[PDB]
Amino acid sequence: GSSGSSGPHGTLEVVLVSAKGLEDADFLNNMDPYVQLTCRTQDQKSNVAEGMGTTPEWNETFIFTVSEGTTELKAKIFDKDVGTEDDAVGEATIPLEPVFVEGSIPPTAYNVVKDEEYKGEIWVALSFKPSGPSSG
Repeated sequence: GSSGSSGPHGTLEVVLVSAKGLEDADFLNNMDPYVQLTCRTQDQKSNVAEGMGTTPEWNETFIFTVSEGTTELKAKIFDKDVGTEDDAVGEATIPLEPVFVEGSIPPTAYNVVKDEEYKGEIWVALSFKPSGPSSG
């Protein structure tokens, strides 16, 4: 583990579409799980999937401020009952490397694991917005 290379800088987008589970997985069933993004000591929870099923949607959007260091987004799922810091039904790793290269990433089902076990997949979209020509 060694740093050095430089990174981009600007605004980041996070479209929390939905999250589907496996065929034989009691993930997000009979509950109100919510997603929690994290970008530089900055997280944001989404609406509470009230009785949505194994496919709780949100169709939300979270904008973050990138500034080196951060090259991936953290998405943890829990239960409106529980707390971000208690027990996360699962989690997913959304890298901004593809968004930083492409500048816009569609809503893809990101592998959702929990401690190491594959819970399912989380659909999320990313969109980077580098401070182009403004001051001039």
